[PDB]
Amino acid sequence: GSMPTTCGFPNCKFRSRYRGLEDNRHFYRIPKRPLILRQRWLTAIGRTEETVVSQLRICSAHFEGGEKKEGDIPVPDPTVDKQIKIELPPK
Ligand SMILES: [Zn+2]
Repeated sequence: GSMPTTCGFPNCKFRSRYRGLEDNRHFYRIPKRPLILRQRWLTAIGRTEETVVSQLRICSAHFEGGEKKEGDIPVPDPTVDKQIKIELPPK
């Protein structure tokens, strides 16, 4: 990305956890597949669908493992909170 990316968390304690170097972490866009995963992604940020996706992005630091696939929802703190993940129906 060319623009200084700000994630859409109500309180990103991760880019603030760093001091001058946010690791330039992979800024994830909210998945659209599956749809229920996209829906779940809004839960982490406490946002709605008309209030998300456009500008809102998510730091890879909001994941236990830093990996977004198709069943991984962001969390406020993987080291404290409950990493929200889902079991996507196989095919
Ligand atoms: Zn963040």
